[PDB]
Amino acid sequence: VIKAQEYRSQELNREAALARLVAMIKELTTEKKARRPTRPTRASKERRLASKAQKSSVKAMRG
RNA sequence: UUGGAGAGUUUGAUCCUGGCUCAGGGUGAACGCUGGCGGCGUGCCUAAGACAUGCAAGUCGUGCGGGCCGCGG
Ligand SMILES: [Mg+2]
Ligand SMILES: [Mg+2]
Ligand SMILES: [Mg+2]
Ligand SMILES: [Mg+2]
Ligand SMILES: [Mg+2]
Ligand SMILES: [Mg+2]
Ligand SMILES: [Mg+2]
Ligand SMILES: [Mg+2]
Ligand SMILES: [Mg+2]
Ligand SMILES: [Mg+2]
Ligand SMILES: [Mg+2]
Ligand SMILES: [Mg+2]
Ligand SMILES: [Mg+2]
Ligand SMILES: [Mg+2]
Ligand SMILES: [Mg+2]
Ligand SMILES: [Mg+2]
Ligand SMILES: [Mg+2]
Repeated sequence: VIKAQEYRSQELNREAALARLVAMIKELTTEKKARRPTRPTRASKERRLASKAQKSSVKAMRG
């Protein structure tokens, strides 16, 4: 239910009463998009850098 | 004087500080896998929520008057 109320002349009011329909239909019609997710790139270098130094100095003791 | 053990864990390494973690005993327990026997214990820590049926409190004729029936005539 749409009401186009502001012009003196009706056929302008219809021009606007209509397009409030059509452009409203488009908004509720087209919805977001593809795609997700991205996956991690440098976990090969980065985290096996941290498993490098971790294993080495781990052969120590104590605390 | 019948009683007192610690380890792992920050650093390239070190010493200190300091948290985290584990091995110990315990239980009215539960859960998983398994399950032969006996004894002594022990078993609603939740909803002091709600409950079917039976049973948990009576007895005395040597306190008193009755009624129902068994017997003596
Ligand atoms: Mg996305
Ligand atoms: Mg280290
Ligand atoms: Mg310590
Ligand atoms: Mg430090
Ligand atoms: Mg001890
Ligand atoms: Mg224990
Ligand atoms: Mg069995
Ligand atoms: Mg079984
Ligand atoms: Mg028993
Ligand atoms: Mg109960
Ligand atoms: Mg109780
Ligand atoms: Mg209590
Ligand atoms: Mg109830
Ligand atoms: Mg309740
Ligand atoms: Mg009884
Ligand atoms: Mg009397
Ligand atoms: Mg009598």
